[PDB]
Amino acid sequence: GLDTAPTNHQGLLSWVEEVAELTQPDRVVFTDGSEEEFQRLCDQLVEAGTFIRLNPEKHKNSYLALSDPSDVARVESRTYICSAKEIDAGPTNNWMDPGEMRSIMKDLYRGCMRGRTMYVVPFCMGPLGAEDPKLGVEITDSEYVVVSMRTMTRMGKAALEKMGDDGFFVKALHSVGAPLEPGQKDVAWPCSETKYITHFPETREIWSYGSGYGGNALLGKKCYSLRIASAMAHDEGWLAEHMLILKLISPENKAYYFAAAFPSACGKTNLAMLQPTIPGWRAETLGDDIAWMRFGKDGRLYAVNPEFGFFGVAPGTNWKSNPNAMRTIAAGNTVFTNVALTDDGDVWWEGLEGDPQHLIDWKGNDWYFRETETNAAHPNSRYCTPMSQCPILAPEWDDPQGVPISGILFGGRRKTTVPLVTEARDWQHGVFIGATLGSEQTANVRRDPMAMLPFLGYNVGDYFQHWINLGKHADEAKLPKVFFVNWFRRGDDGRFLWPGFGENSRVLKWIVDRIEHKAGGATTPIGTVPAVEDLDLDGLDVDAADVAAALAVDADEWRQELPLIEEWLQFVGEKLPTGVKDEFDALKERLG
Ligand SMILES: Nc1nc2c(ncn2[C@@H]2O[C@H](COP(=O)(O)OP(=O)(O)O)[C@@H](O)[C@H]2O)c(=O)[nH]1
Ligand SMILES: [Mg+2]
Repeated sequence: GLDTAPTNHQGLLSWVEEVAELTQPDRVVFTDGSEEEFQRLCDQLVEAGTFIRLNPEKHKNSYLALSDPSDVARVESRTYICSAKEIDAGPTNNWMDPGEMRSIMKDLYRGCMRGRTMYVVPFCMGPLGAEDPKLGVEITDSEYVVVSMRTMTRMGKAALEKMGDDGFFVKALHSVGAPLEPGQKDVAWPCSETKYITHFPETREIWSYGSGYGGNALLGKKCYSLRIASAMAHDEGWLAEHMLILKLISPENKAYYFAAAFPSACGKTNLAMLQPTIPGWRAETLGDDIAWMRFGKDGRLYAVNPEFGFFGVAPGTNWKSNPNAMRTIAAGNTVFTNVALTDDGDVWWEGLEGDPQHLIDWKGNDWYFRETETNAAHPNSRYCTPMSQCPILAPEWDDPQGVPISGILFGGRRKTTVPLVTEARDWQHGVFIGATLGSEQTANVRRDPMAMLPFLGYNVGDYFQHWINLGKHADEAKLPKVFFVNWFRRGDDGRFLWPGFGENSRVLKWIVDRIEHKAGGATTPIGTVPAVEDLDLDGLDVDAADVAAALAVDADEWRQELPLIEEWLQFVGEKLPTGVKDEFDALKERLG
């Protein structure tokens, strides 16, 4: 194909050929990450009809893209961990023999890139200055993928450079699975009814076929950053996690970094862009999705965000509820996927301010206030925006040695039973709280271990073991304290006991105070939990009885919880570590 490519990495140069020969594109193109390229690609995408260019008074350099109603997220059921032995995928994952899967996908790939450009998209996960940065190359026939990868990863010339002549990298292959015939006119959003998102842990490879959407197609965002990364983590001494990285800044003038793993729809994005409500506190973000954490030479755990932009859910995002998010998209350079077009070339979505009377919806049809029965924006529609535009981005965001983590937080939605905040008794108890994370639920109480249920690249039980092991072998003075929060406990009339949002900084305050040995906490069966007295309520219009209710550890309710933990633990099967059963036994012993 077109190989006058700017590299002497033979291994790469082979692989590109081998793939081209199988997929039969018209040309191969290597992407460089330049502004100049970005515009070409956006122009080609606007000509194709995939992108609409937004009215540029209102938004610098921003676009709207509408997908086929058939690839719109997801497809965890078409997502596979193809390790050699089935046990090393484990019961949270979909497995298939690797040889059987190669057969299926080599068939699928044969001639799939036909009447289309094959982009070779190199990229770096993590800051770029690192000694041994974690790099990858995504081949894809989708331009939308190229553009989106430019914001979400450090893409192009720089990463290609970091690879040398023989530097290792993750081989990541994508196709939309819609080959053209030589006459044929394309569609705005090519995809297929057949979809596979396949992860090969031992060879550190991702094969994606069939979808052009999100985490099925932008291969760094979950395929690399959690699935392959976690497997790397296992083998190499670190942790790849579904965590926001928050930097909380006290009245003067200390920085505390937190890592928090909530499942999606439970509040990562809010907590990561928290505006504290107590005078003198600031907050800055390093990330709101993925945290890579390693132990420092002395002797702490350091976090880095492997990504380079935000890929947020649009619906419900607004100036009241997330103005930091909003200022970030205002700076433009943004691609909106499946939101609505306003009468004057702007974008809108349910929850945004205004009440436009007419819209063109995400299917391209006319939409009307108090009339059309469907949402104007797709309810999982997205924005894709550079991290560097975020006004509260912490200055250490591009810093390869990371930030020391003081606390690690786990949580989800629980209407009952789980208090607003609980501190772990120790590392091994910490892992068990993570390991047992429950959220209601569905797609009524789902277990979603460290908010990683759909993202583990290997067996859950071994993943827990890995967590225990990194703790056993470290100075417990220097480990992060672990906490378990719940913003969502409800009273008898069904209102929230806790107001949450901004005011969650009160809970973070207690966590800091606890680190600076200056707040109290009762020992309870599930861990240490503050009395209302122990929390800074000054300035808050809320009933102290509500707050104590949020804080209750009720022996009866937790007795009801133990069989659900147990089922879940049985479901984890033969790799369930002793530590976790020990902690389960302990929790049971203290509840009687
Ligand atoms: N009651 C309550 N709801 C919250 C809180 N934080 C987030 N939410 C709700 O959870 C949903 C969005 O959380 P988001 O930050 O988008 O979660 P993410 O999907 O985990 O990033 C919205 O419906 C929010 O209003 C909170 O502290 N209290
Ligand atoms: Mg949930």
